Amino acid sequence: PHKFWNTQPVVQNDDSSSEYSFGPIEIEPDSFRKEIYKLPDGFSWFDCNLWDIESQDFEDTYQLLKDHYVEDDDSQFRFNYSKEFLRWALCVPGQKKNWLVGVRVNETKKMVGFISAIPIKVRIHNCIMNTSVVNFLCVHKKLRSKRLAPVLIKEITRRIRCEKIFQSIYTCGKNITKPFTIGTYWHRIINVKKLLEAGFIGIPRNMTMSSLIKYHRIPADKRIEGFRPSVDSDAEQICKLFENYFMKYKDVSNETMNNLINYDEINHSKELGKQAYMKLDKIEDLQDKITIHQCFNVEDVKHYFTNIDKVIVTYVRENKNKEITDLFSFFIIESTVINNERFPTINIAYSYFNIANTCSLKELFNEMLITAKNNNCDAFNTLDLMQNLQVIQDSKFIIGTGRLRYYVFNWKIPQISPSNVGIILF
Ligand SMILES: CCCCCCCCCCCCCC(=O)SCCNC(=O)CCNC(=O)[C@H](O)C(C)(C)COP(=O)(O)OP(=O)(O)OC[C@H]1O[C@@H](n2cnc3c(N)ncnc32)[C@H](O)[C@@H]1OP(=O)(O)O
Ligand SMILES: CCN(c1ccccc1)S(=O)(=O)c1ccc(Cl)c(C(=O)Nc2ccccc2N2CCCC2=O)c1
Ligand SMILES: [Cl-]
Ligand SMILES: [Cl-]
Repeated sequence: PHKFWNTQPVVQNDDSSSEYSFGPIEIEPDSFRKEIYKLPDGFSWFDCNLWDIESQDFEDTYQLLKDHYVEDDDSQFRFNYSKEFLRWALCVPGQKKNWLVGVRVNETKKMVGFISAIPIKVRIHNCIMNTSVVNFLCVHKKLRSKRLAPVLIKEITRRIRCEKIFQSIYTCGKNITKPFTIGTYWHRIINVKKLLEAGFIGIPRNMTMSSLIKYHRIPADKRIEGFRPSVDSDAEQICKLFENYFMKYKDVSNETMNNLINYDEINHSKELGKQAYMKLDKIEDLQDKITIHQCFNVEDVKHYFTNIDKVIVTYVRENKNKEITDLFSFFIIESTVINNERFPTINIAYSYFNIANTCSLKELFNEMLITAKNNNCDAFNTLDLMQNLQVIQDSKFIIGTGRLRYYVFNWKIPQISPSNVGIILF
């Protein structure tokens, strides 16, 4: 039974009612608490200085997450985010310094808690809005099960609402409240023997070692030409590429797409904010379209769809008129292999956003797989979001352990298919 989430504007696991399928759960621009939340005696809030990669805050945050962030259910693996990755994932265009939130023990000066928000722009059906993503929530193992996490959630909620933002998106490896979709990870295994020794994959009973190796082998015999690393001067062309992609796969009419409700212009008023409520005739109306996605301006594109060693890879294809026609991208995270002396870490690539116009999506993903292999990744991960089932189906991808639950704070989204979701979190 919930003692915190029962009190919050989210869809509850037992709730189903309103005649509107989409729109804000509440419109409360004036009534939210603005006084900072108290921590237990001996603890203090701090704004975490990730603006200097050499700072002590950055070292403490890196160590905190290294030893206390997300593990798989069997506690065999734990993410080991690099400082360069954290800098890229959190020091994003428009970021606020007070949205990087730490908890420090006064007596020891040790950082024992972290929570972060980043600003993003999204479309949800017939509305657009500036919103937030909450990520990297983390409490030190010795402080778990003491109801500290709700204090962190309430505090970042306060700091986001002070910027006039009243919704947030987050994902979780667990069922908390009712998720609006569930994402399933799939693996393309690159280094079979290493990942078998690390316990990331098993070998089945009626299969020889050489059969498992051959099963997962990458043929680099079929290649397609013209892909190159993106550079900053590609940002206008990439921006238009994403615009055209989201127009192609939108779940609303051409008329609505050109008259999207801008929630930021009405969220100050209970009366006007009601304009964001929308009924859905039938769920099948959404089939195979995107219902919710991130939106990128040129500054965003320059930040995210770049190339940073061991962090993010983005390649683009050009036509002879130097139009950019295709894009693949993936980010990279190292994970600790807990208590493994032989292979103490593994390197996993994660599909980010991909746009195939002049080749098939399998062909695009094949060039990306080869590129991930060339970036010393041990496996390539893809969710079944967007159109990624076209590459998972009838392929060598194998299912991952765990499920990603997608959540929206203070908005109503009907339960939808992951193919209707274009939100990738770090
Ligand atoms: C407008 C703006 C809104 C902004 C806010 C939007 C919401 C953002 C929400 C956060 C987005 C996170 C996105 C990411 O970063 S997902 C990754 C989260 N981090 C980890 O899994 C790392 C390892 N685990 C830990 O560090 C701790 O176990 C954490 C800190 C997760 C919980 O610490 P602890 O184990 O010591 O528990 P507690 O006794 O203090 O508190 C128990 C309460 O906390 C609820 N709980 C537990 N885990 C989660 C969770 N992952 N999301 C939301 N709620 C969670 C739980 O249901 C229960 O409440 P209720 O069931 O009684 O009701
Ligand atoms: C052994 C397999 N893996 C693993 C699991 C836990 C820790 C370290 C590695 S895995 O293949 O990476 C994998 C597969 C399925 C799931 Cl559901 C997850 C997972 O927990 N996600 C997740 C959960 C909460 C917060 C962030 C993430 N994250 C961060 C990055 C992207 C993302 O989803 C990971
Ligand atoms: Cl308080
Ligand atoms: Cl609580």
